Amino acid sequence: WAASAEVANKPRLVFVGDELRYAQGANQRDVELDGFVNYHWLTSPGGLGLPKVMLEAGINAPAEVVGPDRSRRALIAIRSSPWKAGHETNPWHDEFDLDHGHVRYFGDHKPSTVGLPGETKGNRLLLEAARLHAGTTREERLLAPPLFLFRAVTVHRAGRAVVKGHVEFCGAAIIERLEHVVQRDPETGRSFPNLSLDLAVVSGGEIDGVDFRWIDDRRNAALAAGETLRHAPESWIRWVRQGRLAIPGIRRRVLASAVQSSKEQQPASGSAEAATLQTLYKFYDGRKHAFELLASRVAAEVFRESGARYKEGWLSRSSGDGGVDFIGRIDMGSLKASTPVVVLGQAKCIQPTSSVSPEQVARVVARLRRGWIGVYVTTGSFSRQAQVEIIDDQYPVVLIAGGTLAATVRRMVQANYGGDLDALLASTVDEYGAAVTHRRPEEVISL
Amino acid sequence: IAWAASAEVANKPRLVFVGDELRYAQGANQRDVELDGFVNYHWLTSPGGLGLPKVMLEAGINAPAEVVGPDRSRRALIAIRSSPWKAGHETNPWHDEFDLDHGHVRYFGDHKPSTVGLPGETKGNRLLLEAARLHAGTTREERLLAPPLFLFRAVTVHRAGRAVVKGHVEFCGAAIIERLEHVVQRDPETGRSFPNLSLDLAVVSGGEIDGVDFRWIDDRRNAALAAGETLRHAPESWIRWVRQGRLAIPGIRRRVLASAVQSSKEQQPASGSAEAATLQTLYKFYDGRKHAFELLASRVAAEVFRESGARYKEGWLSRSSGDGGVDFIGRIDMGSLKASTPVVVLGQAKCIQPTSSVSPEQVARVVARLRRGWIGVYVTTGSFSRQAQVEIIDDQYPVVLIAGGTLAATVRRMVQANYGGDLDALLASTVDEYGAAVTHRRPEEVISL
Amino acid sequence: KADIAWAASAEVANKPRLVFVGDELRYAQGANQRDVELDGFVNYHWLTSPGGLGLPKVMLEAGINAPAEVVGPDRSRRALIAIRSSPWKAGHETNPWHDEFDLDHGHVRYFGDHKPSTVGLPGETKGNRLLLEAARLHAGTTREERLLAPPLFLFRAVTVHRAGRAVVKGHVEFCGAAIIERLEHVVQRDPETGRSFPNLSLDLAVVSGGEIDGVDFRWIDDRRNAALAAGETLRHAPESWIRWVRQGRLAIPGIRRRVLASAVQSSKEQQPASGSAEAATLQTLYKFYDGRKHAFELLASRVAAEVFRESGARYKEGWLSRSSGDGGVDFIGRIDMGSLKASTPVVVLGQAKCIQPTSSVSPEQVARVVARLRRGWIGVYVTTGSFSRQAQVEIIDDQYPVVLIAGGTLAATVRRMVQANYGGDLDALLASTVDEYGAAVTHRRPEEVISL
Amino acid sequence: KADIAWAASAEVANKPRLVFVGDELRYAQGANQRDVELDGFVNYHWLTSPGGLGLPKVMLEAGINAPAEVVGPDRSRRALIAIRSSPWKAGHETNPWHDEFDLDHGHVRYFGDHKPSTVGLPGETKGNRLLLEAARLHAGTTREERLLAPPLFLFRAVTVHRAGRAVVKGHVEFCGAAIIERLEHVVQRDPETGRSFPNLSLDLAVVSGGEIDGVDFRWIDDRRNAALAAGETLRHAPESWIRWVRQGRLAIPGIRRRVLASAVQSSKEQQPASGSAEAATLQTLYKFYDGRKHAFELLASRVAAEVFRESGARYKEGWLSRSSGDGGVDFIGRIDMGSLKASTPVVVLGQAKCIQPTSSVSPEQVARVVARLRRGWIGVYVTTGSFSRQAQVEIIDDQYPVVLIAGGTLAATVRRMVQANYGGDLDALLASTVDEYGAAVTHRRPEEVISL
Ligand SMILES: [Mg+2]
Ligand SMILES: [Mg+2]
Ligand SMILES: [Mg+2]
Repeated sequence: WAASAEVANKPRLVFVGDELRYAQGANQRDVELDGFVNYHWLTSPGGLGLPKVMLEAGINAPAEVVGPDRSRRALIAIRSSPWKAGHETNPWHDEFDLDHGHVRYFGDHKPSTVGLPGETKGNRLLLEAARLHAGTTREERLLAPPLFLFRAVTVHRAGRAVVKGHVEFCGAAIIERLEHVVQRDPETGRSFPNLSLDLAVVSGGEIDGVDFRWIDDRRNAALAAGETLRHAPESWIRWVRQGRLAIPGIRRRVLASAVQSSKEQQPASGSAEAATLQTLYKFYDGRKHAFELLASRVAAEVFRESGARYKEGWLSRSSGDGGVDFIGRIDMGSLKASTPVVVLGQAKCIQPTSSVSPEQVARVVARLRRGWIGVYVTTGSFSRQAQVEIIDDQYPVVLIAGGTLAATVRRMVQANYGGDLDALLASTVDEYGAAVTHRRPEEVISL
Repeated sequence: IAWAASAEVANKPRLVFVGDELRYAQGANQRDVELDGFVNYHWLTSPGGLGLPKVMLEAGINAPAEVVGPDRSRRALIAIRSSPWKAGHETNPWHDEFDLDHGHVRYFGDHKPSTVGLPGETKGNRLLLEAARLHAGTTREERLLAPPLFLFRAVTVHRAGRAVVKGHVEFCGAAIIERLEHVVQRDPETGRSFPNLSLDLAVVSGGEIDGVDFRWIDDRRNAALAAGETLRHAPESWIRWVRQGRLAIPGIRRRVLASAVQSSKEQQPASGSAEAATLQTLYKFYDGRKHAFELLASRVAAEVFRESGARYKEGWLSRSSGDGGVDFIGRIDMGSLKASTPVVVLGQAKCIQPTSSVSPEQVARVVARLRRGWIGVYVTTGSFSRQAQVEIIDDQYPVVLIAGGTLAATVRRMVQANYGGDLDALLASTVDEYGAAVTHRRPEEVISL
Repeated sequence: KADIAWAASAEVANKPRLVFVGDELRYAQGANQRDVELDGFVNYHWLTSPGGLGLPKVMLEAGINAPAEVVGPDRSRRALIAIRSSPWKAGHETNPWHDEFDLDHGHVRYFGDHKPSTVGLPGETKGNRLLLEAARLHAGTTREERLLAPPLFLFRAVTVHRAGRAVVKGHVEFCGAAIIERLEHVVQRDPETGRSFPNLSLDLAVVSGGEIDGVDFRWIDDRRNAALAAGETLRHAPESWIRWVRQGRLAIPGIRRRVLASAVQSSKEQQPASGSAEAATLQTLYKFYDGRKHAFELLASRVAAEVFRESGARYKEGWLSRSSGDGGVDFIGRIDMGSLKASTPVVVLGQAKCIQPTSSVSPEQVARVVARLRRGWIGVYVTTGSFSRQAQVEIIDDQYPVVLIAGGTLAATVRRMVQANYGGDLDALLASTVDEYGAAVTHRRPEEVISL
Repeated sequence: KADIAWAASAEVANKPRLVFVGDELRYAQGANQRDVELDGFVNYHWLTSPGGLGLPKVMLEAGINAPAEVVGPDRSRRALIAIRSSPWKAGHETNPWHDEFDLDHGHVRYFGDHKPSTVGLPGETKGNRLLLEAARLHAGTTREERLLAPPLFLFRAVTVHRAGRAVVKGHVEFCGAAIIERLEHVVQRDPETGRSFPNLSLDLAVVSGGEIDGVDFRWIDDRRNAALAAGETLRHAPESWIRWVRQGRLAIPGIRRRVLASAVQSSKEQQPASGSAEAATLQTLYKFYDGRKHAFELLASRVAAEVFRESGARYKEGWLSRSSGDGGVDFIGRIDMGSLKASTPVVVLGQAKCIQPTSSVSPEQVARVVARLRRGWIGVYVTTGSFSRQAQVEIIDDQYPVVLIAGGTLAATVRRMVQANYGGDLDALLASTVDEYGAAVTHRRPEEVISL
């Protein structure tokens, strides 16, 4: 009573990546075990008076919960074992892509299995669940058991014994596709049928975790299915209510690096850098090529500020647009211990309140050979989709928006001038800017 | 001065190197040496002290009159001038292809869509057939009578900082016609198909000088000289071709690397030096400690990339046991702070004998792992073979080479600064601190490490 | 009489008469074999069978033609097969199985003479029987068998110009000599009568002429010469054909006719003809998928699959990226490059954009798909409109491995698919795409297409 | 006898009678149709035609079989086509044009029953007629036509083992139900009598069974029942087949059978059989090219050309990189993929290396060729030996776009080329490579192959 109420009042958030302590026996009451969060306490507090949620290799599920009106499966605890990363090669291996909220899972049908798929407990559970996850009604999706994902992880807290003794939470998942597959046992050369699952890992919403009180609610026989969504992710509830169509929006999405919006890419509102940026925009609006020269100078300064040895090559054109405007070179490495890196640059003078589309960046990325990097210089900013495209696809492109451009221009004004700011602008417009070289980019290595 | 001037011309070599920008003007003098900050073409090809007509260089195929020697009649030379060039920006399937580093030039003839008949109904293509008939000679006499093809290209130059598109050419060498074929082209403005000639040309090597003496032309234009007496000022490669034939071509063609190649001596520590004994101790130690040397290589490479002031980020080791293509993984932050772009680095370690070298294959094993925006680093106690470096320079591989010398030097620096003592500690540190990492991580993942 | 005919024959035999690819010849079924020129153009019957040779005419009726078999000293042989194709019709064809001429790359797709009313298996018809009998020798297992193989002289009824006017009928254009590179079974449908029927589809390789862009008709004179053995008929033959006779199928990948032309197509070229059926088809496709993005993505995946299989490439159906929203890649597929025992999987990244047929696709838009490509990956861009000149230029220059499918190609492909699968009902295909695009969506990585 | 037959037939049609791909069946032509098991295996005649139906046997004579045409209430239809592939060579086949099985990717290459003693065009013989008449329906232009299409049930004679007892004959292996994906003309040579003859070549797509890796044989029972229309026989058919009946050609690239297995082949799987003719061929090739590097390079270019053209892909002959010395790339080729209107070329980088057949190729050697590959380029590696396990797993894990040609594939390919072009004379090909390797060399960049 008081213990179960104590349980129902304390959130048990488990985040994606948390290394849980899984062990034979142990205690459902101890919150932490062997320096790690105890799995058995996390899934079954013990104050509920409920059996443990077993997490064996493959598919797991506790006994069915007989509610007052209807019965249901509480959850499905799936544990994946292999952590190959190139060590073990197999097309039937579980494929985890949690950053895009997608997991390719495989059934528990074995080469030595006598029955037809899936008469195995795991695949039977997976079929039962899949029938509910594909439900076209809210009532069928309400009964649909979530797929809690776990994997064998490696972790050395004291700097030793990282292997084994751990499991890692990988999120809650919806079955979006079930397929029958055929596999061949590489040991015996035997072809056996199996099941395979497309899993969509839902978003945690505000946080990247899941409250395991949801499981407690689903294991509560006094509660109907409709009253078990209090602590469930808003994404999951949205799937229960809207269905498959709600999946593309509720799917988990993780980016490696941070994305900066327009305000972060632009200098402050009433700053001198803002006025400077506006003067630059008013100057190079009708002057494209001089702005490309200025862009070459700016990019040069940017790469030289990072400590990299930069070499300005040439400007590609004096007319007719093009995807590449200027060429540079970066000798990455120590003195007499370096390698040449061809740098492809692109200048785009646009209104500081306007933005650069991902295809415009891709026009620069597409040129990049192996050992080449890109650089984009603009008076405006870059769209969110451009940054997402660059980060998620790992495009080797350095971004130089209105803020960095303004700062570099001001600094260069302070560098060489007579007390004015039109020194750099005049240096860009007149003289040098007319010269162009009709040579291949890679040839920048030779100069 | 019918002899004295010609003698003064005959005793002065005119070395023209590949890449030399020459001044070509209409109605240019043959006496003026330097013109408008560049060498005058007409004086170069015809000094004027000879009293001979100048060798014209119009856009396309050019050739002076036949030189009737004492026994045989011969064509002195065929001056070729490639027509278009502008960064390319020259999109058309019949464009001349210049690959001077490998001594190869694909040249297209001057047959026009309005030209009636077949190639070579034009003078130039006729000269091409006439020449190629001798360039494919089976005898020494035929190859002796064969006229050299001097190649020139329209080039945009910069005298005193101002760009000049026209009025200048660029010497590309003397080539041998190694192939002639017939092609069919379609003119965009005409839409009609017309036949044409196609030449695969092999630009000969000028030796270490990489140039030719234009007195050779003077000898070939000399009617008093037989064909056998005109090879004094010719490059040894061409003479080798005339004497040997087709079998000489693959060895006498021009071969120029984009950058220099370090010898094994250059990559290895000097004899009797401290870093020599240091490298010896390193090899002696890591001969049985592979993973430890992998860790050491990671640290060394990290220090190397750190030395330039560049932003480097160490990662992890691939395998603590077994064999593979990559050993360690790092990252290089390219660009300003908090706005840079991550560059994944793949590092390979290989502790071999300091005298032994690393083959192009095992380097390519690391090169073939590099995606776009990724670079590599190879650390060894030995050197990198000449051919490996050749394939790194020529094929444009993004790989930092750290041989025995760089390894020894960087190691001594490391032990001087970080460990403040002898190498021993550091060595122990390469076994105790790490060297063991049975990790399960993807190379790209380091971007968010 | 005897001396006259003999000296005339010897005169014809000793004088070369070169016909070049694209030569406009006057064809009259009643024309004689004496005049070297007729109605301002070269007389066909003189060029193929001069009067001084004393031989019957080489008739060039509609379709497949062949003179009576010549009994040589060594053995009997078929001199040649003369093919007259029509109309091609400047992109205004209504039959999806019309002859496809690509003389710039030395390939011609030619369909047999099997008709909807033909009873029995192909080739019961004359033409197909000749094509099979020729196919036996164009794939001869020895040089001796290939010596007997009758050259396929291609001709097509074209419109010429005389005195500033246009003459539509009465002239044929020479398209070179061809080798039967492939001969396969096909099923066609008559769009007017609604009948379906088997037929033979042939991949023909137009041989390079060598020193000239054409052939000497004395080759045929020798092949038609009963006094000459088959091995004695190669004295006026192209070097490429001699090389093929010697080597066989090994020579074919290197003896095809090649014309160096601009690979940049105008907007008009990428689009179908003005009043063509493919134009109306394209208009229907644009008006339908104007508000149906992902259905057009599915259609584009199927069309891409068809286009790839058309080149013999073994394409594997992958999936669609999403059922809502937008992105760089719209669909994923896979091609197995190589053979059955030896092959490597190349991942196909697809992109579909339904814009106005008159509108154009920018270089940025194609670069967005190209940038996603890794080594071992290829791309494909399907659109109802055209690709801009700058886009194509940047593709050619920087060597972008992307297959372009514009309005004309899309319309033709879709028409072929519909005629060959749904009884010529476009609505079946369109409704299929509308109803099945959601279930064609997975959130898998492109690489995972290898596991299919 | 009516009530008994009704009850029997009903009892048969009530029970699902399944057969999976790989299942071994005892075939005795003189056996009965009542016993479920025969000599320790499932009785073929019971599975294909149970006695409860009172229907005749579906005989499986060597080659192409088919029962009598079923006259339904709607139309007349062929029940099925039962195909028996006889030779059990494991590589030791003496016939270059033997049936190829790639069941892991649902692809089977099958050859017709045209013989040297056969007089007439393909297919005057019964089997080829059945295949042509079937292909007419497999490429049916409507769902109604595809409804009538008889499924090709594949059977392969495989030596079985029963607890220590290997039996060579009397057993067939079910290899699935196939759709005729392609049917073309082929010319073959008989290595025993030395006679050449035309024949039919078939590319077959083995469909996925879906829920089961096989078929329910009640499907055929319904296809044999005259009381049923063609649209009433899909109740027990595989879902992939129903999808093909609906969609047609569009369904093919997405219904093929797929077995998830390791592509890593051992040295035995890469090498020909021990007593094979391919082994002798490979030994001859090794003993010949042990000191002839560049001739082997030319041979490898030709072999790669042959491999890339099997599917029908447009492979262009390029050139050899060197006449002397050694380099990373030995030859260059080109593959124009898909479009055919605005064709995209794919640069092929080739590497040849003649080593001992018992030796293998290291991952470094492969990566030396792979490193040279740009975007939209593919590699090909030809060797007399094999490829090491580490090389294979390194190609797989990193997705290297390189086609591997080991000793087995090389020997088979060369043998087929020789039999199909040089009258079975290997020396003609070898000496051709010796004579022509020097002139096949240019010094052009690989990219220049685009201008070919
Ligand atoms: Mg190593
Ligand atoms: Mg799209
Ligand atoms: Mg080799």
